[PDB]
Amino acid sequence: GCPXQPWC
Repeated sequence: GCPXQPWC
């Protein structure tokens, strides 16, 4: 899911 991802 987002946020939580390095390029989100």
